[PDB]
Amino acid sequence: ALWQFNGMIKCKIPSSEPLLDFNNYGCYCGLGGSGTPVDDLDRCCQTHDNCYMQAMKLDSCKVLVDNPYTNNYSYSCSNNEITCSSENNACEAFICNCDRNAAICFSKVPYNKEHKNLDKMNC
Ligand SMILES: [Ca+2]
Ligand SMILES: [Ca+2]
Ligand SMILES: [Cl-]
Repeated sequence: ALWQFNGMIKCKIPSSEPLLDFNNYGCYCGLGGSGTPVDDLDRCCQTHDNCYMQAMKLDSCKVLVDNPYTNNYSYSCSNNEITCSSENNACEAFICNCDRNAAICFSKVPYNKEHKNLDKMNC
């Protein structure tokens, strides 16, 4: 679920404000997105979007009920490292890995404030 993704991002990037910093950035960071990612961070968001799309089509995820935004899973944060729990069901495990991959990606790429609030003309 989103507030677990927020937690993951704080795990890797304690100085971030994840629902602020990684929303409305580039062509992909935020609800929706299409076109050409403008930088590596935006590409992390592209990847995450694609992962959430796959999660929504997984046989093991019930339509709507198991959606990635509201489907809570189990994870932990240890020394700024994320673990997805083996206690998760298959749908939850998939979603947890989407979020883990993105939080790690966000932590490994530069943040370019000039890419905030891009108009879709740029995509
Ligand atoms: Ca997006
Ligand atoms: Ca759940
Ligand atoms: Cl990690």
